[PDB]
Amino acid sequence: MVLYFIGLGLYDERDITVKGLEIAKKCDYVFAEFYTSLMAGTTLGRIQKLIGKEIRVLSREDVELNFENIVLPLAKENDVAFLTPGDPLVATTHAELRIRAKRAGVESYVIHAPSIYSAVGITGLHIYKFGKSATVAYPEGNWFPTSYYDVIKENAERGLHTLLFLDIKAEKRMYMTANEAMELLLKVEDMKKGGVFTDDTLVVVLARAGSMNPTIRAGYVKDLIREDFGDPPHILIVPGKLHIVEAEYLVEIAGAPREILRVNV
Amino acid sequence: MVLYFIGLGLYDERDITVKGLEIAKKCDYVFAEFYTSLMAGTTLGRIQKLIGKEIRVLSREDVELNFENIVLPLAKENDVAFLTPGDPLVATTHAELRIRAKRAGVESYVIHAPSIYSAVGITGLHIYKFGKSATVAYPEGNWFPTSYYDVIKENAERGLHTLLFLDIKAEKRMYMTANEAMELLLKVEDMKKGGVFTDDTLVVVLARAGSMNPTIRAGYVKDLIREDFGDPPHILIVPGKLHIVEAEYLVEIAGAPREILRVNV
Ligand SMILES: Nc1ncnc2c1ncn2[C@@H]1O[C@H](CSCC[C@H](N)C(=O)O)[C@@H](O)[C@H]1O
Ligand code: NA
Repeated sequence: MVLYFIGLGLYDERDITVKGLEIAKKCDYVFAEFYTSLMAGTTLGRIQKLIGKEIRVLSREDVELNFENIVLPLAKENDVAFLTPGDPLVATTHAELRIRAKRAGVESYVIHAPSIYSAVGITGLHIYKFGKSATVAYPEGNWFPTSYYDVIKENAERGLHTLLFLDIKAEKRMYMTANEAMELLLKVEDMKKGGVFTDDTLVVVLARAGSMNPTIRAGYVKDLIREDFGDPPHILIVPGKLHIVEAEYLVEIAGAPREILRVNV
Repeated sequence: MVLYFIGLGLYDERDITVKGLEIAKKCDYVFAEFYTSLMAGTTLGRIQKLIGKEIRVLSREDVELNFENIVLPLAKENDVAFLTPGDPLVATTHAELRIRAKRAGVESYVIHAPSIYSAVGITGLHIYKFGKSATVAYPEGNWFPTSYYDVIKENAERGLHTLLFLDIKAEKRMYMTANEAMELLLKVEDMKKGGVFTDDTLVVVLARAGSMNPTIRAGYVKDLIREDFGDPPHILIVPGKLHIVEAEYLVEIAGAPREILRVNV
C-alpha cells in the first residue's frame, strides 16, 4: 500500500542515504530508472548488491506512459520503491507521478538524496546567486534550439549564476562534454551576437560531483575549451559577477587564473 | 591527516549518505555545528550513537573565528570530520573554510547530503524554474532588512519561483516560521507598495522536509498567514508563473485552492 520515491545520490552506490537504504531493503519490489541520468561511479550490479534486492529497470516510456500499470498495481498490496539518480522529484516530470499514485489510492513518501542542484555548491559559488537553470541540447536536422543561451543572458544581466545541464543519451550512453557545450555556445553567440558567451567569458566546470575526487575547474573559455575534464558527467556553469570570496575560492580550489580577482569581481 | 566536510541531511541522523556514515565512522576526531540549520527529528546523542564517536559541537564564533585553531591543527596528524545539517556548502559560508584548510596545508573532501535547496522539488514546482534565492531575516533594533522583497519582485517579473530561506537564531533557539515570514513581508509591502506581496499572493510552505510526513501547503497569504504548519524548520516559496502540471500538483498534493488550476497564461 506504499510507494517510496528514493534518491540514489550523485556518483556511486554509497550516495544513497542511510534512510533510503534501510527503506529500500524492506520493500517487496524495487524499480529504478536511469534515463534522466546515470550513476557513472557505479553499476546496476553494485547497487543491487548493496540494497540486497533485485532491481527492475524501467525505461522512459515505462515511467511516463505506464507508471500506473507497472509500479502502482504492486504498491496496492506491497511496499514498493522507485529509485532515481540524485534527489527524487528533481526531474521535471517526476512530481506528477505522485498525483498518479494518489489517484490510484496509493500512499507515497519521498526519501531525499544529494542533487547536483545543491552539490554545485562545491564550486564555491553562492547558491542564492543561481538563477533560472537550463539544459544545453544538441542541434539536429533543421532544429537549432538556443533558449539556454537566453537563460544565461537574463541571469548574468542580473548578476546571477547559470547552472547548465548537458545533453545526454542515456540509452546510447552518449554524454555531451563541457568542451562540446562551450563550442556550441560559441556557435550560438556568432548567430545571436548578444555578447553573452565568448572566448573571454569565465566558466566553471564540475565533473563527477559526489565522487571522492571531483574535477572542479574555473577559467576563461579560450583556455578551457580544449582542456580535458575527464569522464562524464560534466556540468557547466556561467557565473555572474563574482563575490570576492567566490573568486578566491575559484582561484584557490578550482585553479582559476588570478586575473578573475580583478576582472570578474 | 585529512579533513572531511560531511553533510548530515534534512531531518534526522539517517539523512546522512552511506558514504558519509562509513567515512565519519573511521575518523579520529569529529566536530560539528548546528547553527546553520535545524534537524528537527534527531538529537546529538542519536548522531553520536550512529557514528559511534564523541562529537564536539562548535558555535558560530568557534567556526568563523577559530576554525583554524580548533579543527585544522588536528587535521594535520589525524583524519577529522566536520558535520553540518543538510549539505555543508549550501546557504552557509563554510566553503571559505576550505581555503583556510588549504592555506594550513590540510587536504579537504566534501561529502554531500540532501539539501533543502533541492528538496523543494517535493512542492511540485519545477526546480529549474527557481530564480535568485533570498533569506527573510528577523529585524533587530531599528534595522529592518528588506532586500529579500526585491528578489521576489525580480524573479516574479521573470515568471521565476523564489525560494526563501528563513532566519535562525540557534543560540536563542529561535526558528522563523513561514507565518512570521509572511507577516514581515506584508509589512515591507506596506512600505514599498510594489504589489509584490499581498493577501492575494499565492505562496507555498514546506516544513520539516526530510521527515516522512513533511507539511506541504500552498495557497493565498490571507488564508495561510495564520495556519499552523507544525514545528520548524520552514521555508517559504513565492511561485512565479505556473505550469499547468505545477498547479495540478499544488492542488492535489498541497491542498491549494482548485482555482489556481486556471492559470492566466
Ligand atoms: N528540512 C527542512 N525543512 C524546511 N526548511 C529547511 C529545512 N532544512 C533547512 N531549511 C531551511 O533553510 C534554513 C537553513 S539554511 C542552511 C541550509 C543547509 N546547508 C541545507 O543544505 O539545507 C532554515 O532556516 C530553513 O528555512
Ligand atoms: Na536553482
